Amino acid sequence: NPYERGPAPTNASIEASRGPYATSQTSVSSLVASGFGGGTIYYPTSTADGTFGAVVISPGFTAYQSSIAWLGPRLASQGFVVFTIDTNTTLDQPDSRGRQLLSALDYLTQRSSVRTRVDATRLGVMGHSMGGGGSLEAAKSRTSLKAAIPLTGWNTDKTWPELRTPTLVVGADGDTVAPVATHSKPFYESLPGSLDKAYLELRGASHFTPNTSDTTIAKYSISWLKRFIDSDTRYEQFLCPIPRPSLTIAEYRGTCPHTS
Repeated sequence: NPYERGPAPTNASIEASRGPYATSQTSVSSLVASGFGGGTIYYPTSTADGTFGAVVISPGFTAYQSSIAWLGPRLASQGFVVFTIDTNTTLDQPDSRGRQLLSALDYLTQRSSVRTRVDATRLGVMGHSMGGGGSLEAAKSRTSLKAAIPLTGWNTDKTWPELRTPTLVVGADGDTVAPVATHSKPFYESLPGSLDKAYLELRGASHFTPNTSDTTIAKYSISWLKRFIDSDTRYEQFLCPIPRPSLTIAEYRGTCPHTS
């Protein structure tokens, strides 16, 4: 597999706050950004191992990059180009957020100063709250996306039978803003039965747990991106068989074994 990056993984390496790649960052001003509010790109400094897949991340309603910034370095140091974006306005709805995720990927791969570090065929989307509902909208418009990860996602559209993108749905047991009963579980249950997918419900968490460093979110997000953006079968072991309920996991559902 030409897309494998970094050493063989262990449970410790996916839980680490800083992966094997040293990282750098650049800012993209809102003046230059076409179709979105600007953002920050986090990327491995080294070009010696080849190009990397890329992930764009959107914040939620009334939120800015500061709410999702901790994911930048944390994911990029595992061998990803990661773009945390601001939206045009903080009141934008999920469908608009989905269009902005795709415009940010377009900018990153076609016009940014790190476009030669990125493999434009291997892209993913992530978001928190309404941004998470936007990640589903983006995967509906662009079915070549390799991974989608909504974090305590919010969307009035509950059913997604069109998706072909492997999706990890992350919910929080105590979320009162986007309750898993009416947002996250319905999203998960409506995805095609043949799709590689998974539902992770955090234990003792709220709607704002994803806005601060969380080892459980990080380890499964890293594994999911490695497995599907890089096709890296060394990370399948963390996902299948599915994890059991624990101190940090309230519930986990999944289609194992994966067929991507």
